[PDB]
Amino acid sequence: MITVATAECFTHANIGLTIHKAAAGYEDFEFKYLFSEEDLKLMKNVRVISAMFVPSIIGVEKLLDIKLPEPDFNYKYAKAYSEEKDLEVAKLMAEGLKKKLNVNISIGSTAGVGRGAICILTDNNRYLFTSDVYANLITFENIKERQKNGIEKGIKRFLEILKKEYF
Amino acid sequence: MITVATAECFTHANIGLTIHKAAAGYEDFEFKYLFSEEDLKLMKNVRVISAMFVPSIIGVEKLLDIKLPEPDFNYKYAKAYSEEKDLEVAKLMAEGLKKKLNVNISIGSTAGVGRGAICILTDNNRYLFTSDVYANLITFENIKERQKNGIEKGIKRFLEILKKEYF
Repeated sequence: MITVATAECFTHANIGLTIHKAAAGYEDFEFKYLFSEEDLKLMKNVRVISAMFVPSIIGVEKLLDIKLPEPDFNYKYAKAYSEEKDLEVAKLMAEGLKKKLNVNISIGSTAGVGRGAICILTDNNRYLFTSDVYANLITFENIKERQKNGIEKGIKRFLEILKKEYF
Repeated sequence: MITVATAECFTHANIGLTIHKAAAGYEDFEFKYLFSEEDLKLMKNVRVISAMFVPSIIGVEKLLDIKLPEPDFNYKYAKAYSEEKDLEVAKLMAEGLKKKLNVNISIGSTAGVGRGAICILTDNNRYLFTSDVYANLITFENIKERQKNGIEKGIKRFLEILKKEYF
């Protein structure tokens, strides 16, 4: 099977949970609209090993045996980075997760202040993009919209990548 | 902070995600209805370190450095146990988490065929309970009802335990 794992913060593990639901053939799920019927057939060849929500630096670091940069902001509930460090962390987590779990495709996501970042790392390439929504984890400005767009864009890109590289 | 981590399978990391959204003061989230305003004030003192959806044995094993029993059924997308091993695995994962991440409260959940199991392990005690719903991960029979019941029961027990032990 094509194995996937994720380490997600702003998208709340829903990239990986959607991939799982699609792969396991759930009849209805929140972001099913992103998958064509043919996509849903392709998805049955995918297995999710883990989808982790990892808001804390110490959690990411201990679970993946990596080191993250210091947060840019004081915030109790989650590591809070500017967009530059979110882009760096999404790559650090995707890379660490791929190594930890030996999966075909690893996904990292993080967003603090700004548009956040999603990294999709396959056996062949590393993709890294922001979301399309500027938001602020601390003030909650646009946070739900950023989470939604991050999950939609992460899934849309995952599907494109999966088809390009594996089908 | 009172730190929490979860390793969830049938509840799709939503016990730990609900704890996080309550703790971080989200004004709307799916299971917010389970919390009073006073419970939400207490929750501000909780931090989630990680909430992981870990359907794979090899996933769980590699992330938490534990060994899980062999599945009772063949199933491609997740480890599939009957009740006896679900109850063992919820406890093994809560114990593993608590060791790997050194949290105050760890929560394990798993359900294959049967009612599933949730373990809440605190600094002082271990709680282990089935959901109320018999379901089957492979056939999808009652899966969604069991998921929702497990989340609600998990969160309700977590709030009882948190109050009894920490407030």
